[PDB]
Amino acid sequence: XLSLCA
Repeated sequence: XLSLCA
């Protein structure tokens, strides 16, 4: 996500 979906 915002962190992994980087």
